[PDB]
Amino acid sequence: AMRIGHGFDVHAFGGEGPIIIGGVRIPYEKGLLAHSDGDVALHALTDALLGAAALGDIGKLFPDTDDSRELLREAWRRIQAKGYTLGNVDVTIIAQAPKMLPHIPQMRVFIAEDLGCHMDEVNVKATTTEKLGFTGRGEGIACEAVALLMK
Amino acid sequence: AMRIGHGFDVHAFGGEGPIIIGGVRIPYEKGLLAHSDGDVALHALTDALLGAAALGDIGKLFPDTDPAFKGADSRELLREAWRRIQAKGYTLGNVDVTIIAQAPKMLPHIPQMRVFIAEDLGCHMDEVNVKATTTEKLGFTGRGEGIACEAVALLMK
Amino acid sequence: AMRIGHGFDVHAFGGEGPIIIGGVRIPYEKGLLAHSDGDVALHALTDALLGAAALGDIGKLFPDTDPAFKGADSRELLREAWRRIQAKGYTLGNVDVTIIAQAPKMLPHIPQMRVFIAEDLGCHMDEVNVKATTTEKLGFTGRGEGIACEAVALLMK
Ligand SMILES: [Mg+2]
Ligand SMILES: [Mg+2]
Ligand SMILES: [Mg+2]
Ligand SMILES: [Mg+2]
Repeated sequence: AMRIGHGFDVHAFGGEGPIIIGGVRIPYEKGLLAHSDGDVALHALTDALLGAAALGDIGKLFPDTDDSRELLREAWRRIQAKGYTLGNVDVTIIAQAPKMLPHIPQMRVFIAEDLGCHMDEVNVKATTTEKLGFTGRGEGIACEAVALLMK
Repeated sequence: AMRIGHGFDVHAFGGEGPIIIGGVRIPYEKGLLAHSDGDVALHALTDALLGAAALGDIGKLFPDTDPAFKGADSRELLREAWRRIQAKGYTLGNVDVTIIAQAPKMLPHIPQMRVFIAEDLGCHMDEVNVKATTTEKLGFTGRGEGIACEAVALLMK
Repeated sequence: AMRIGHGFDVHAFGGEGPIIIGGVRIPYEKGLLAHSDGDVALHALTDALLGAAALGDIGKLFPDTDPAFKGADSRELLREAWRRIQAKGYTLGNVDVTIIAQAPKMLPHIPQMRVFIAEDLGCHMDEVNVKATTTEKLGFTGRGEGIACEAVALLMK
């Protein structure tokens, strides 16, 4: 038995940079507004994983009301507690700028660390909306993730 | 033999509430403009399921230009799709749904959405996940113009 | 040994049509602005396949800065990605694609898209699904500023 999940997160630019994405500080004119560290890749990743496990989402488990890497780790703990193991993950950063490609190899390493898995089971990509939409206008950054879990 | 599918849908706000999402009537100051009842979550889910089964999409099965679907219950649409998918030899692995909305708050309603989806797919609640996420006031969902939903589905032959 | 991947692309409209989506030339009052042919569907699909294979993305493999890709047939880019993926020991499970557009109408063209993709991947077209979905006049797609597409892919070792 195997399970699929999907996650999506967005944070708005504000304040001064750098931004943290996939656990990597990327220098930029602007920072990202958030309650946590605003790591849109790790949030989206975490929700895909919880979603595959039918454990809900970060919103339910970790209320903004009541850091991302730790949220990921705590989510994974619970998910492994349920008998699941990693199949793979794939992540899609949607952003006009800054350039992500230089920082992506390091993000894989970090995610692999956090999920206790091999780097070849983690992929991360960047894609632009060609100046369209709120990401295109540089109002914020969005990220999507998918995950496959095996029981 | 496993198969994957992805779905995506959007409806604009207009009219008076409530809205219908994941089958649940949620109070809100506005309704959703739609040919059907406007259930973005069930639409996205139906497309993910049809996509995994390579049976096209809801635009093909349930076109808005057809007046027979006016006011349609999206749970009956889901059930109709799922009948075709099961006839084609498939059983459910799992589904994960991601509602994208600034408002109204969805988390209180997610448990009853899971109940309805699990009933409609004849599966256990443990194979249905629904999540809600905001765009932090950005974009059309952030400006409160409409609501989007995505879904992924895994099927087994 | 299954693997999932996800892809997403966008191009902006400009000039006159036709556009090229899923390898098919579709008449439209507007064309797409892109270094390559602008095929958002095949780009998204290619990224999903590369993502399942932990091989990166098309921004890395086929950069707009490289004059070799000026006017590239996006099917060639797909095939070249697929050859790299197959050299890694992956086989196709299935793919599902989601075109996000206000217009033009995609449904008439989807059967040819599926023929093209199936041929390009060496697979049966029962393993390929393509869907279209509107944002109902919302957002950049809704306002007719561009087209988006998403894809998911499942591979096996
Ligand atoms: Mg968020
Ligand atoms: Mg998406
Ligand atoms: Mg729709
Ligand atoms: Mg692109």
